[PDB]
Amino acid sequence: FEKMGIGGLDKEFSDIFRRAFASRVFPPEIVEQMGCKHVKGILLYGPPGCGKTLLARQIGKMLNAREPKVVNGPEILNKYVGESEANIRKLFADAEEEQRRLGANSGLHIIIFDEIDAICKQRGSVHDTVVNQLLSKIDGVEQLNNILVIGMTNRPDLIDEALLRPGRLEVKMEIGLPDEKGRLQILHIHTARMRGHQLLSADVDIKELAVETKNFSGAELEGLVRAAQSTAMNRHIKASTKVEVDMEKAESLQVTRGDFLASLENDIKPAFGTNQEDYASYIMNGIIKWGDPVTRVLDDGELLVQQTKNSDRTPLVSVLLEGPPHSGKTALAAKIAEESNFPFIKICSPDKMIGFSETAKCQAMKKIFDDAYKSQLSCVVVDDIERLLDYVPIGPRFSNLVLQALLVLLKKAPPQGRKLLIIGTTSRKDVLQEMEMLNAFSTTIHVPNIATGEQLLEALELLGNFKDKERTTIAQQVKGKKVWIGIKKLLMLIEMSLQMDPEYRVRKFLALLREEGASP
Amino acid sequence: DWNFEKMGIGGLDKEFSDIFRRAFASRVFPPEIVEQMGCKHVKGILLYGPPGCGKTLLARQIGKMLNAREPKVVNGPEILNKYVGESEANIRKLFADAEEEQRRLGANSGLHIIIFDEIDAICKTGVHDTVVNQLLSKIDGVEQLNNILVIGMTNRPDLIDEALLRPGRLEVKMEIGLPDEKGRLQILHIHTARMRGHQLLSADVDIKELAVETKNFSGAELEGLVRAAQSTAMNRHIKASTKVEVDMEKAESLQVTRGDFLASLENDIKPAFGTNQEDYASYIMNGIIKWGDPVTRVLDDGELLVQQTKNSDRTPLVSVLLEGPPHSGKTALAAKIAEESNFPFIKICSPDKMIGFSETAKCQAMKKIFDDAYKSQLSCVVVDDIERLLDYVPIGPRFSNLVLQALLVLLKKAPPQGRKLLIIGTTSRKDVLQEMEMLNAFSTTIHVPNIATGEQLLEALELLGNFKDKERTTIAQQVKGKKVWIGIKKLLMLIEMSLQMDPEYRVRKFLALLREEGASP
Amino acid sequence: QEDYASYIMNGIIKWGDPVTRVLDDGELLVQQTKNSDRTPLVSVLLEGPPHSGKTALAAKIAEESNFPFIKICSPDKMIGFSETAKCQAMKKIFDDAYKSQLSCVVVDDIERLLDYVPIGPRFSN
Ligand SMILES: Nc1ncnc2c1ncn2[C@@H]1O[C@H](COP(=O)(O)OP(=O)(O)OP(=O)(O)O)[C@@H](O)[C@H]1O
Ligand SMILES: Nc1ncnc2c1ncn2[C@@H]1O[C@H](COP(=O)(O)OP(=O)(O)OP(=O)(O)O)[C@@H](O)[C@H]1O
Ligand SMILES: Nc1ncnc2c1ncn2[C@@H]1O[C@H](COP(=O)(O)OP(=O)(O)OP(=O)(O)O)[C@@H](O)[C@H]1O
Ligand SMILES: Nc1ncnc2c1ncn2[C@@H]1O[C@H](COP(=O)(O)OP(=O)(O)OP(=O)(O)O)[C@@H](O)[C@H]1O
Ligand SMILES: Nc1ncnc2c1ncn2[C@@H]1O[C@H](COP(=O)(O)OP(=O)(O)O)[C@@H](O)[C@H]1O
Repeated sequence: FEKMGIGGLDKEFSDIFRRAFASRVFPPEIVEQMGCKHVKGILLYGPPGCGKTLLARQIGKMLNAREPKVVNGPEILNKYVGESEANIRKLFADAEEEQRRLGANSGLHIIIFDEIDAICKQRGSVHDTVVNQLLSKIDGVEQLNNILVIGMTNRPDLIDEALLRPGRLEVKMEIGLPDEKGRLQILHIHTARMRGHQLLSADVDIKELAVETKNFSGAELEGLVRAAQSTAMNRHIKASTKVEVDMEKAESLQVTRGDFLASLENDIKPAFGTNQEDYASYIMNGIIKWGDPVTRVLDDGELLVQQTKNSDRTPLVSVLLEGPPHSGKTALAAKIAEESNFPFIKICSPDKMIGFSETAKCQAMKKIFDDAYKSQLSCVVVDDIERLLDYVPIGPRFSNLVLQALLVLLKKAPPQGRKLLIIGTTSRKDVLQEMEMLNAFSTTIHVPNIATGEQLLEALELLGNFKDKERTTIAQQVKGKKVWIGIKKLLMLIEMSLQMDPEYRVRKFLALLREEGASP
Repeated sequence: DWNFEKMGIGGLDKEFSDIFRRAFASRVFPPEIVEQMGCKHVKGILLYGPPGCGKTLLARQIGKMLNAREPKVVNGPEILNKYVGESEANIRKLFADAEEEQRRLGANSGLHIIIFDEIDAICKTGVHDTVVNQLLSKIDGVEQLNNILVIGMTNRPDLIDEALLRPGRLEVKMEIGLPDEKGRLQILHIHTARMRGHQLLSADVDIKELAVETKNFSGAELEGLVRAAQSTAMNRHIKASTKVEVDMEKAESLQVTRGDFLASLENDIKPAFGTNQEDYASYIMNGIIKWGDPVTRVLDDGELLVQQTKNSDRTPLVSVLLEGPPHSGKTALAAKIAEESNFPFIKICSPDKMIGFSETAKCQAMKKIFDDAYKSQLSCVVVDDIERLLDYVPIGPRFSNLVLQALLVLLKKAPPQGRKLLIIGTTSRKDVLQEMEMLNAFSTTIHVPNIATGEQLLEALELLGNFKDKERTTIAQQVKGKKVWIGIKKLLMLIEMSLQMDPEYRVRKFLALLREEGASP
Repeated sequence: QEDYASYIMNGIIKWGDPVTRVLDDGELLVQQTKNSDRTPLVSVLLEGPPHSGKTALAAKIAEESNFPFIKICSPDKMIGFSETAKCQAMKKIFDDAYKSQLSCVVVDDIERLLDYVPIGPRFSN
């Protein structure tokens, strides 16, 4: 990476050079005396968009190798019986034909294979013949000494065992997310062109931009720069169409300047970063304090967050919130997850799986947990543990496969020294206990309802929407009667009651409240 | 001109503004501005949309507008030839002028505009893929070009090959949306300017009335309607059709009467989609009669809840349930409430259209309906006979789980952004729904009562219209001093059945049938 | 070597006699299976109250056996599998122990493999 200039995988490339390229830098006479052979392939897996192609391009260029070739995943698979092995054989055919002309002078024809998962046969849950031909061409009755295979993937656990035996693809490597220095380096390579012509502004602080970004991948920063320049062009056009003063201010306005900040929070939506639209959808009207239970729940959540942050013996921590229906459990869980300031946070709600079968839901949950396993910190929030299972009181009836997928994923530990936090939300804890799911968790929390008349009056006053005389009359009417109302139901009832003529407003609200239940 | 209406087309103005912003903005600035830092010159445009929505005219008018050479237009897959290599030679022949201009005039080269009619035909086995690769190499190969513009038009956007959709080859994609009411007004105005010029049109035709009546029409459909009305008007002159032809030339005086247009549109053209009719007269038939107080209360409650969902802020989702005993007239009331709502998007999902579909098909259809409702700004959807939507049988009991789960999840999914919604459901087995734990999802419920008192029965019978004072008095002699329990639909069926006897036995048969149907809860 | 390190985390604590008794029984079983000739196949079942450390003891015994072939068949590697896939995987894992002079296969969490659930009951036949 000294010659490449691009930074981010210097240690990885040094290690890979040691692993394989050590044989390419040595007295050739001792190399001949070696009597050994060279490798036949390698593998590279990691998060998407981490520049797994630039690595191959630069490494191939470094050793003065022939032109590379790129093959995508869904480039071979076809429904026809005999139209899959054709491309696999064709790719090796060109190397085979030229082997005769040189024989011993043949140079390495470095190539790139992308998304090996497409042809791999490991879908136990793509045919089972393409990989046989691939392995045979890689090695068979005849051995080819002028080939090399470089692969790419994001699901390393789905590759077949036969494709990693010592005869072929006997090495592996991983590509990880960069840190602040990596983001600084990336921002120094996708923006130097603007600096060359003095388009950038001195006010743009690269360190501030790097600090603001948390888990941006390689493509995210380039996209942010592109959007920032687009916004600068839009501002320039707005100024031009607004008023004409100089006719040379266009060049000065072409400067990106401080639009990077706006582009950060408006033009880029990282997949591994925090999401604001989920908060907007779930915590809609905002948290309004009306009692001590909210404070108790928040304190417990903060304590659990601290415990998971500062633990070494227990990398896995799981909590569970429960309460009566319409008590507002989702919002509190969303708030707790948000206020953790973790890098990775996702919500696996069931509203995104309308009409799916059991297998699709299992795959979705597995994918979400696999993504969570990557970052150095994670906080997954399972929304409804009673709608994923498809539970109906009649019967009873439910799905066993999802139950198992959940029961096994609440005890697995991350790899090496990574962390994780699993939050849950339910309303029928009794059936969960009946199903033996109540012991897999580590702690339980409660969320009570508005139960006291004074609490209801205080909550209504905080919400306002009623005048002094009306509120006093309401307080007079409630007296010592029983109160068992829900927050969501409370808001809905208030809104419905406030929809008629001003003369009859308290009357209808009181009638609806009384008609409702008054006991657990 | 930038009016976008000086041409012979209209309806899509915002898209015209967007294409003007994104296409010709760079060219307007002098070359000094471009040379300062350069720009991504665009040489790719694709157009699509509902079939026959005026896509072809946009390309022609855009080509005529720009001050450049005449664009080349190819009518579909005319490139293919019997021999080998002819297709590649033909496709190469198109770019010769561009290469010559790039070589000679360099940067200061006149723009080249290329029209591809039915690009989907050629781009989507050896010949076809070779031609596709040749096009891909020519458009973006070793030597770049910046004096070419290629525009393709299709009606199947999902068939265009992925390799051709990458940036740098097809950068601007346009969808031709349905014309609005103002677009329809403009279409009608420009489709009859000739007659007004010669003032041969009858004053009985109100263009605004046609615009209001017409809904979900393409421009070609409007033109066909106009021509069908023209033919209907012309028929009035010709007289002989079975014998040798003879025409009433002397009559002349050609006029376009409203009756001709109405008759033509009645049985000549019908829109492919957007036909929300034939159900507002099918589900609600025989009208709504005021046989007692309850109907007024139900209608008032429906109107109040509709108003609530109209102008609320923190309640973007409202649901109602109309329960009651069978044959009580539930579907008719729901249809009437929906009609009186008067919303942009309305649709009724009923099982009559899913006779034989399995669980997955029902789930997919419901999801499609609800997504369509999601799209528009605000809408009200209704569902009828839930117990039939999820096949239910008392024995066992037996039912389906996929449909129940899909329905349960879809009554609490907030609509995108600030849009609104309204859901109304119907059923007659409230107990089962409550036991399934679905009644807690619905927000409020209403009751639809039966005909209980004899006075109500007499009022309904008089309002419907039948029997007479003497027969009515005889009926009241026995029915007034008692209690009754019957539904309106059953009452209509019984009246119709008993009306088929002899004059002196109708009343006795009706009373016997009423005694047969007598019961109570 | 990674399996033993992963399944055993905080080592073994000698907090009583039962640990020694269990380890002695395991050693006796290992000796019997290595020496005898009329009983080439042996089996043993470990059970107890939940959260008592059974898998750890099984792994420790297996590592102390000093056999040439050792393997562990856990369920967490089979998330989302169907019944046929599980049967094929288990058969493959077992069929690799017939091609060596000695073997020791550990099957753990049987109740999870069979897909048990108190309601019903339900499981894979
Ligand atoms: N102090 C509060 N605690 C909880 N929720 C509150 C509070 N103040 C306001 N809310 C509102 O409560 C709503 C959260 O309830 P939510 O819609 O998530 O119900 P829920 O508990 O998931 O119920 P169910 O799953 O039965 O529908 C949010 O709209 C939030 O605005
Ligand atoms: N939205 C519209 N506004 C105005 N006129 C329209 C519209 N849609 C269609 N038309 C009319 O349609 C007629 C021709 O339509 P169109 O351009 O689709 O024809 P075409 O070339 O046969 O189409 P296609 O390529 O889809 O087969 C023109 O008279 C045009 O006035
Ligand atoms: N005020 C009214 N309300 C309802 N129906 C009325 C009224 N006046 C007359 N009718 C007649 O009663 C009919 C009721 O039939 P409808 O199919 O709507 O009942 P329904 O309860 O849906 O039947 P089912 O539930 O068994 O399908 C109306 O279609 C109409 O013919
Ligand atoms: N003497 C011991 N016997 C057993 N486990 C011990 C002993 N000393 C320490 N441990 C700890 O026991 C833990 C292993 O117990 P583990 O939770 O796997 O038990 P289990 O019975 O297999 O559980 P599960 O029922 O959840 O499958 C390891 O962390 C190890 O540190
Ligand atoms: N470590 C890195 N340093 C500089 N640029 C990077 C890096 N990783 C990714 N990029 C940028 O991301 C863009 C696309 O990366 P790509 O090769 O698609 O990643 P992947 O191999 O994961 O698909 C490239 O143009 C490259 O400039």
